[PDB]
Amino acid sequence: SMSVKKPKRDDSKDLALCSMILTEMETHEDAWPFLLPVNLKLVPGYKKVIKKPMDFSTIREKLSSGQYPNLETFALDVRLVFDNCETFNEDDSDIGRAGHNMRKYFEKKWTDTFK
Ligand SMILES: CC(=O)Nc1ccc(C(=O)O)cc1
Repeated sequence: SMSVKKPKRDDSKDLALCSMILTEMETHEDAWPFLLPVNLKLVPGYKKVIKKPMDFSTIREKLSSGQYPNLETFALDVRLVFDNCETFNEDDSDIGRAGHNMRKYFEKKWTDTFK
C-alpha cells in the first residue's frame, strides 16, 4: 500500500531472457505451424472461430518494439498460440500434436528461466 513496498523481482534481464526463449521456440522443428499468422483468407472457419490469432512472428515483432509491458504479458501471448491451436485442431493431427509438444517445451523453459 501507500509508502509500503514489497521487495520485487530483478526484472532487468527479462527482455533478453524472453527473447532467448522465443528464439528456442522459433528453431524447434515442430514450430512450423506457428511461425507465421494463419492465412485468414485461405483457411476456412479460422477468422470466425479464433477471436485472437497469435503466432511466433507477431510475438517477435511485439517483443522487438516494446509492446510487452512485462514478462507475464509475453507468456500470455505464447500460451494464446497453443490455446488457439487446441481450439481449432484435433489432438491427433500433426498440428495438434505439434501444439501440445511446443506448449510442454515452452512451459519448461519458462519454469527453468524464471521460477
Ligand atoms: C496454427 C494452425 O492451426 N494452422 C492451421 C493451418 C491450416 C490448417 C488446415 O489447412 O487444415 C490447419 C491449421
